[PDB]
Amino acid sequence: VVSLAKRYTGRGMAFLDLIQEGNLGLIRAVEKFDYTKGYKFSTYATWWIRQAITRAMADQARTIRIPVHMVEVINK
DNA sequence: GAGGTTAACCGGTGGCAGCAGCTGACCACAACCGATTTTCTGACC
Repeated sequence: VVSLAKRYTGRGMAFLDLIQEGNLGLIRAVEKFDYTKGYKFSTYATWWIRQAITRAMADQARTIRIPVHMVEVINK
């Protein structure tokens, strides 16, 4: 999750917030994982980690909070 | 060589403002009348 989180430098927060959001995503994925998938755990959890990091970046991006749909159209 | 993955796109919810129709509060006014009260006039003769 450190190697996954390293691709989000310079976007609002420092690295540590991304690291801890990746830990949160790891907790959510390891709750939401099944052993009869026959899937690699990291390849499973990458979507969850990236989702958590991106939504926390959306939440804590700016001084004034902006809703995620306007964040999306700002990105667009 | 599609397997697995991936940003974005594409259904599918609950929140909210409108909003037109429905009260009743509340005023506009409008006369309108009602005691009061002067006070002038009006016959008694």
